[PDB]
Amino acid sequence: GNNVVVLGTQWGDEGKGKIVDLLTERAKYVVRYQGGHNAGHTLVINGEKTVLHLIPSGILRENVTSIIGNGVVLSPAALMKEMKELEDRGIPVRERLLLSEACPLILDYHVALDNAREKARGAKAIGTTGRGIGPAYEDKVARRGLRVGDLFDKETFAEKLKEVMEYHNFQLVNYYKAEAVDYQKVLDDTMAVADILTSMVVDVSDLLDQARQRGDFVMFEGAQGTLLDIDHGTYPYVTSSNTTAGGVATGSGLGPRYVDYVLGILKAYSTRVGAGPFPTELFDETGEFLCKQGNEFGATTGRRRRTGWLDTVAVRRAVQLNSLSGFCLTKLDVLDGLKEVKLCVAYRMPDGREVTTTPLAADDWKGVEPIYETMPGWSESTFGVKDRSGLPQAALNYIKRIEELTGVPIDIISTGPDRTETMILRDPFDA
Ligand SMILES: Nc1nc2c(ncn2[C@@H]2O[C@H](COP(=O)(O)OP(=O)(O)O)[C@@H](O)[C@H]2O)c(=O)[nH]1
Ligand SMILES: O=c1[nH]cnc2c1ncn2[C@@H]1O[C@H](COP(=O)(O)O)[C@@H](O)[C@H]1O
Ligand SMILES: O=CN(O)CC(=O)O
Ligand SMILES: [Mg+2]
Repeated sequence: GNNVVVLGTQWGDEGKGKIVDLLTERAKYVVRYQGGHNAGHTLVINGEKTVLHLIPSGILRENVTSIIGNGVVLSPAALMKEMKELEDRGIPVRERLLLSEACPLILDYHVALDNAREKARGAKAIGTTGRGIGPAYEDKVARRGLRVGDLFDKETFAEKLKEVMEYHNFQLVNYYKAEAVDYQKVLDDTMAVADILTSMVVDVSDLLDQARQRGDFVMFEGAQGTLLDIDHGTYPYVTSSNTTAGGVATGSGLGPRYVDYVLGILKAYSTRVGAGPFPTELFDETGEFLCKQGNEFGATTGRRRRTGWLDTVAVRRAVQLNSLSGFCLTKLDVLDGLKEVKLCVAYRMPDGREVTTTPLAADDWKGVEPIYETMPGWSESTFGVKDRSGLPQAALNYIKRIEELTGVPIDIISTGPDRTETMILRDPFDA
């Protein structure tokens, strides 16, 4: 179909960046619809590495116009940082990036608050990325937050900012006993780049409506993952935006009836960064092996990611929540050499029940134990393989099994971090 959504079906870091960069070869637009610079992606073209955060993963292609929808919480500082980085490398961001006037702005006091609140929580700290996402979403929802559209009137923005900062500073110093964040500093920093920012502003809703009528291939790119969703994730150990497919319409302005194919990025094993339930988490040698072989360290905070087996019970939650059309299995190559691979097929509740559905809030996950199916692993190298025939039968079985257990076809298989090390069995666009 024309409108294809690409999002994470686990806890983020499944390989969205690469897959979006690969697939956008036929796309006209690429849209970020939620999150902020909390995300981190690594694209790799012929060995050249690119780490993105706020900017969409279709920025390396000139034929594509990258858009960051209203659902995104925009950090002026963060954007500029990535802009210069990409520009010095020959990628003209200003020319291929459009942004929404509705996008809320992430200013310094948000990071201060984020750190403050995270400290206050103490032992039950969420383990947030420390980029001010939560507080940004908060001001938005409260209706006191600033959006890109405010910047258009430098006078009143300065005024509006003045009061909001008084507001936050009061609690920052009084309640949290933390240092105040200087207004003038925020005003100067922000004013220093306003003209650049405002130049990329477009009416993205109306635009996507127009693109739709023309039949333009559009790709929506999700940040984070399903189980990190504000409503449906392992609350409160989640991010403050709807990471699920429903965030596409709220976060871009496109009517929900116009989603043709939701491609779910599924990693061959699981990882999670930050606090929260993780039924299949491995603390043993295999965990170390997985972490090591998959270079599992957060591309935004550098933090070592928690690792574990693929959880089909949890993945099945992503299926229904996102209305998955197909899966893209990433990192199959990381399992090379394992004597055996296991996939969680059911949960054993703390009261004795065997269930194949997921608990909601984090608390209700507390004594939940995983029930596995153990399949033989494979010694053969699958790295860089671009054809199923190069895959050992075990790997093929592992693949068939996942499809069986989920009811969703694995339409794409990734065998390496490079754009070309992939197998496209069915293209979301012409399917
Ligand atoms: N071995 C291997 N590495 C991969 C593959 N796909 C992606 N990677 C790398 O694995 C990581 C995926 O994590 P991350 O970048 O945070 O994913 P994202 O946030 O969903 O875009 C990145 O460092 C990629 O460069 C794959 O198929 N195999
Ligand atoms: O892009 C991401 N990838 C993986 N984990 C993330 C990402 N963004 C946030 N998190 C996690 O989401 C939770 C809340 O963090 P926040 O979004 O920084 O406020 C923490 O568990 C973070 O580690
Ligand atoms: O790509 C995002 N990271 O893995 C999150 C982090 O660095 O905490
Ligand atoms: Mg990431």
